[PDB]
Amino acid sequence: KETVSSNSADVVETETYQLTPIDAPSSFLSHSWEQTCGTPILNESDKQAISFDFVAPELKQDEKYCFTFKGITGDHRYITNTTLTVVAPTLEVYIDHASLPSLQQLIHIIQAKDEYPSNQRFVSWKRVTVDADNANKLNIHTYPLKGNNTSPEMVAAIDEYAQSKNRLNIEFYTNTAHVFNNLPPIIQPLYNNEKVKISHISLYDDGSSEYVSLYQWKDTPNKIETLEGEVSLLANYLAGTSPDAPKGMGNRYNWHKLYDTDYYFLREDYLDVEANLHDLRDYLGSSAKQMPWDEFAKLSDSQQTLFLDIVGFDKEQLQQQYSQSPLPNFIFTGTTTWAGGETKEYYAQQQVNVINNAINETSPYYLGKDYDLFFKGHPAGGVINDIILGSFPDMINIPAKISFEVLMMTDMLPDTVAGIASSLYFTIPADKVNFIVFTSSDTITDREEALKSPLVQVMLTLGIVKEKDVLFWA
Ligand SMILES: CC(=O)N[C@@H]1[C@@H](O)[C@@H](F)[C@@](OP(=O)(O)OC[C@H]2O[C@@H](n3ccc(N)nc3=O)[C@H](O)[C@@H]2O)(C(=O)O)O[C@H]1[C@H](O)[C@H](O)CO
Ligand SMILES: [Ca+2]
Repeated sequence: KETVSSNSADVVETETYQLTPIDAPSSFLSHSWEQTCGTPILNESDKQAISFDFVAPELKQDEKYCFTFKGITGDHRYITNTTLTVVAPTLEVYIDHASLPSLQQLIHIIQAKDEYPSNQRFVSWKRVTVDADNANKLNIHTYPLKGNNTSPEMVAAIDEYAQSKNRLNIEFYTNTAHVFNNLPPIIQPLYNNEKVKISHISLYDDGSSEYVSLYQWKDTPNKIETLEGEVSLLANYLAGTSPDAPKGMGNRYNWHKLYDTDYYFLREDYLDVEANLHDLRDYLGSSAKQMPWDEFAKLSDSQQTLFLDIVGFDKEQLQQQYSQSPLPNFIFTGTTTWAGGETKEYYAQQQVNVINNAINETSPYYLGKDYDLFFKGHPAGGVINDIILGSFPDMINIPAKISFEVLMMTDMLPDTVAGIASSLYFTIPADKVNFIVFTSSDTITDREEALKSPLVQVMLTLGIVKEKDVLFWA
């Protein structure tokens, strides 16, 4: 009989990998290890060992080391071929002040802790909170933001970490709209350090704002030519040979020209359906990606439990509440206050009026059938949330602190969603969006002005709503 087993593994510099036969007996008539490629490193004594330690050296570049074990018994020959590649350590750096990028990043971190258990992670998130215990579970060190952006504390921590290593790969994960505020402060001081490589950049939309910006930019003359022309502008700024930075889209959608970059779009098809963005679609090419909504469900049960704990969402309870009554489920999305100089109570009352219209079968804006009522208040709603919830005795509360985007991520969207406009509507399937209410703002003071706004024009183009779904409350 002959058995041949093969495997490969990355070994981080200075870490240990145990070479051992794969699925073989513990004892042999004869046996040997030999090294078949890579700089000689096998010790003479280990040739007759069954298992022994490979300690990864510190190198100027990655290198593969190949080892073959041969073991013979009376009726069976066992061969194990193991290829070890010595790699630089990887530091993963996460920066976000919103919700959606942080939530996507958290899923990635949970996966990556299992796939890359040696990697250190530095995390600066404004909305998602990782406590000390969960942080240790995920090899996370948390750092504050400076306002909304990368802190000097984080920059110095990365500098120190880099200094401590023979070589370093850095992976960045951040918010697409604010990439230029977050990455250059880290990239610039490391730029001339040849042992440090920015190995990957992952950029995530945070919501509607990236689409409004694209909408406002789509008719700009010669816009891709201008983008191309600003690549060197970004490059020289990062290299610290010029103080001039690209303005606008040039500091946002040129990263893939300089680094291995993925742009995760919440609605990648916007680049398809909006004809004046076909040129940007082509310019980004394979770097443009669709943000996935189903990765949570592919996590293991224990991993799902960890995600839920960190984001503060009792999914099991909401599942139970959805099933309390056999009616389909409606979530009203609340807001805070808006323009007009009215009292807090006025803003709560207007939202109560909206719900009353929604559940009134004689109203033109009736949801269309009977639903069980659920309330997702704005996190900053305060007493407004209490007033609204208290106005509907059988309405079930979904804790306002939870980012609404957690529901779409965990496949916990209800049958229908309606209420005050928010970025959260950009990640709800059209079939689940009932109506959206726009309130008085500096740019919107009636329904006609709402319909003509960039935000609504984008949602119409994307099919999130039709005009009949767009409502106004002063
Ligand atoms: C153009 C403009 O002024 N945009 C602002 C925006 O800069 C920000 F100020 C905010 O952002 P807004 O997208 O409403 O909400 C931000 C985040 O809050 C959470 N959320 C909100 C409501 C809710 N019922 N459950 C939730 O969970 C979601 O995570 C969401 O992504 C805000 O008040 O924080 O309000 C909007 C608009 O003034 C508002 O949308 C008009 O209705
Ligand atoms: Ca129900």
